[PDB]
Amino acid sequence: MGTSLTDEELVTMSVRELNQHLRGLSKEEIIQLKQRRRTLKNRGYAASCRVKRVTQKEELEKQKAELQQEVEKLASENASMKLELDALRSKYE
Amino acid sequence: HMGTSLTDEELVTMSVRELNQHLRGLSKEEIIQLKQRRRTLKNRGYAASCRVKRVTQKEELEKQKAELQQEVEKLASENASMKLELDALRSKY
DNA sequence: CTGATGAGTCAGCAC
DNA sequence: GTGCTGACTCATCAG
Ligand SMILES: [Mg+2]
Repeated sequence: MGTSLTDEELVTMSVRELNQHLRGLSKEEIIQLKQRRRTLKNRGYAASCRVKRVTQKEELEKQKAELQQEVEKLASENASMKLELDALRSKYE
Repeated sequence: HMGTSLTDEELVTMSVRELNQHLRGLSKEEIIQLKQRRRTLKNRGYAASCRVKRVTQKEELEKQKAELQQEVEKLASENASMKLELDALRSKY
């Protein structure tokens, strides 16, 4: 067990490992402490959520880039399959 | 004691001059709470607009890769026009 | 001050 | 219990 645990601790340990440093604490101290855990936990979930949110937009911007890369040479490749196909028709005379 | 009680919608939509009339009578402390509640309410909106703007800009990114996946297609098919213009006019030179 | 936005808290849903 | 995310509050910054 030990004494009072810090944030970087309560949130890291397992659920049973908590019932351990939990022995001997009024009915309220029992919940209120598991609460401070959940709260600390949510705080972290929020942090992933913020990141995720960004890294997902990152991906669209990345695809977007590339899926414009192709439709750039596909507009120029087809511009060339018309410039030389036009000289294979004028040669016809 | 004293005070006349408004509603969120009212207080937020209310205008600066209306607000100032609704102030007459209100104890100083009462003014403070009121002005703060208004701000909190205002932030609520800013936050809402903010959430929106995120959605807005996210669809917009897709509804743009939606114009690049459908544009790499109107050009992948204009790429089918080459089979006829490089096989039917290139067996003549 | 007004508007915007990261961080954190909270409820509510999903597994 | 765990993880996630919408809505909200708060601090804090540009304009
Ligand atoms: Mg709250």
